[PDB]
Amino acid sequence: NIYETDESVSQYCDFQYGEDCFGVLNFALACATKAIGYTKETPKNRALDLGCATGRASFELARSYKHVDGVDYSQAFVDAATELQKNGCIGYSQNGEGELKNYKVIDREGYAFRDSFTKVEFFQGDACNLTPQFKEYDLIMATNLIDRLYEPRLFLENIHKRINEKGYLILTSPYTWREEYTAKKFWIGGYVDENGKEVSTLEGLKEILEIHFELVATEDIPFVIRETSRKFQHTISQMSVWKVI
Amino acid sequence: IYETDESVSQYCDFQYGEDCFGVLNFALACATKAIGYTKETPKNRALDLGCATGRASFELARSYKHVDGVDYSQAFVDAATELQKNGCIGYSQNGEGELKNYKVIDREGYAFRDSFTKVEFFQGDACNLTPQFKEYDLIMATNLIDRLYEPRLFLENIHKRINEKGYLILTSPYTWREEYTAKKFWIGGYVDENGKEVSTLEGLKEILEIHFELVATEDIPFVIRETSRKFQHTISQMSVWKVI
Ligand SMILES: C[S@@+](CC[C@H](N)C(=O)[O-])C[C@H]1O[C@@H](n2cnc3c(N)ncnc32)[C@H](O)[C@@H]1O
Ligand SMILES: C[S@@+](CC[C@H](N)C(=O)[O-])C[C@H]1O[C@@H](n2cnc3c(N)ncnc32)[C@H](O)[C@@H]1O
Repeated sequence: NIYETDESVSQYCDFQYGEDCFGVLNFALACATKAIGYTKETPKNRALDLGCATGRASFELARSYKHVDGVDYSQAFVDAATELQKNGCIGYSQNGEGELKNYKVIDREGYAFRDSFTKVEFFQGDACNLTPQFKEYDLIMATNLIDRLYEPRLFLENIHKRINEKGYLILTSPYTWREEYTAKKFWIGGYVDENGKEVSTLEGLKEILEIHFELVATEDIPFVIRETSRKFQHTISQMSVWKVI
Repeated sequence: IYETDESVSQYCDFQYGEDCFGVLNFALACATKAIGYTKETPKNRALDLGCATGRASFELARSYKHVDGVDYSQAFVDAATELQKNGCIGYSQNGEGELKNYKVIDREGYAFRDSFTKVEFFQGDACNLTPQFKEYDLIMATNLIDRLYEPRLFLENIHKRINEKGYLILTSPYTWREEYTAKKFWIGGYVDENGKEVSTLEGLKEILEIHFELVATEDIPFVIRETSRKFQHTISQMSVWKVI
């Protein structure tokens, strides 16, 4: 699992807690902020940050929610988030030219979320088969998760059972389906079906989710993730907001 | 309708498609900067080494009497030659997943249409250039050195192909990787045996200052599309070298 490697841990520490690039705002804060707004009429007792990686969006959701669970399949990601939460700091290696690295520190006390980090709990877990304790959520937010899932339907077709009535499921994805993560037969979109029609992922999401959800809003949210000091990925993820029916 | 493949299509889109995120076309920017740095040189012969689908060759032909564009990839060379000859090529832009958007490049849609007959495209290797590729007032090799297995083989001899007072202009984001370059051949981006970090610009000075003077450096951004929603946004460093 690439998500268990230290380079991957360092990459997501930088993306989630490092400095903004090319004028693009921090992605985890943008998503959590937009998610809180979309759910402003809800009780805001329990939220789930699914695929939380190094946990930045869990901390941000906890500024508004009474309890936040951060879940990720990578134990390495979970350890890093927990270490920052409990020790108050974590270090990471920022990439430079070639193999060169720059040591950086993330200080929990340098961020506004320092007022709410005890309302978070991080767990290792599988989004496609969550254990029963992860239930009764007002909000379930899964940013850039579905196109990394071995079988996205296992999560999507069942997630409504974990959300309270009038609760929300908020997804984002750039829809970068790849066989290294998901067999083509399981791509939600980005394929030509057996009748020569082009299936968009949002269409495939409507088909799965409109059984139990109403689609409330979509919006494009850019993000930049560093690869080296000179090479970056600059991506436009699509957020979709679903209200339990 | 000449049709290009995915690798060629990516460079077709990158070199001839629309500007992404407000970033100026990379090939035009590099050629324009090269022209600016060489304004007191003769303007007879320019080599665009690693020219891919040839946009910078066309752009350099607006100022030089003759421009050679050379690339290792025959497929890249044929795309450029086709756009030069027939005036149009088609390519497959990537969208979501496997979905593709077909696009057409029209030679007459660009200002370099006034100079395209002054370019010749060839297949060739920067580390083993044929002897006819000589007597250049300018050799421009953008984003090439960190794609070479042994870049020093190209760099230590290249002054032989450049006229007196001529220029060597390089760009690179210095993304040294063992899949392209043997670690022992990395010009920078590594820790030497004494624990000191070697910068690629310094490695370049060590190789090139035998026969060149470093005149200028400048950061140039570019955006290359990978899908409809995913793009690589990179800052390449241009270095400008005048032959002694
Ligand atoms: C592209 S990253 C997105 C991370 C974070 N949500 C963000 O937006 O930056 C995908 C994340 O999903 C996690 N993940 C992948 N498959 C998973 C699964 N089956 N269950 C839970 N998390 C998973 C990965 O470990 C990784 O942290
Ligand atoms: C990263 S692309 C840069 C292309 C273009 N100059 C630009 O700036 O976008 C590297 C290019 O160099 C070419 N190339 C790779 N190895 C080469 C070699 N040994 N000799 C000549 N061209 C080579 C590749 O085919 C490709 O077109």
